[PDB]
Amino acid sequence: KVFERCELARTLKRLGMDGYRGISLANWMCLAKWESGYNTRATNYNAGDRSTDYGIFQINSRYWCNDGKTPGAVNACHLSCSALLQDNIADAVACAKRVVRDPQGIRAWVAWRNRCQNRDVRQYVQGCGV
Ligand SMILES: [Cl-]
Ligand SMILES: [Cl-]
Ligand SMILES: [Cl-]
Repeated sequence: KVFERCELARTLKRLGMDGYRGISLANWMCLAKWESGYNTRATNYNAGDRSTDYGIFQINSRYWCNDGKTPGAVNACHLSCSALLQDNIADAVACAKRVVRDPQGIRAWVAWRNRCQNRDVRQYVQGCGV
C-alpha cells in the first residue's frame, strides 16, 4: 500500500516511533518519504553487492532481514524480508527500531543524511494530529 502522509504519521505514532532513540516522528516521516514514497511493497535490487532493499523504509537484506539470496548476509531483525512488504507495517517498524539501536542510529540510511539531516523537516507532520 501507498500511505497518505498524515495516515502514516499517526500509524507510526501508534507504533511508538515518536522519539524512539531520540528520533522525532518527522525524521521517520522524512525517511519513509525519500526511501519509498510511503510505499510498503517497494523492492530495489542493488546489483553492486547483490542485496535488496525492502518496503517502506527500504531495509537492506545484507544486515537486517533474510531473503536467502544475499551472499554473506545476516538477519538482525530476525524476519523474512517478505515481512517488510506487508501493508501492515508493524514488523517494518520493529526492524527500523532494531536498525537504530546500533551506533549510527538513523544515519544508517544514506537517504536520511542526504534529504533529512540538518534540514527543517516540520512539514512532514504538519496538520496530522501527531
Ligand atoms: Cl531533529
Ligand atoms: Cl517473517
Ligand atoms: Cl498486510
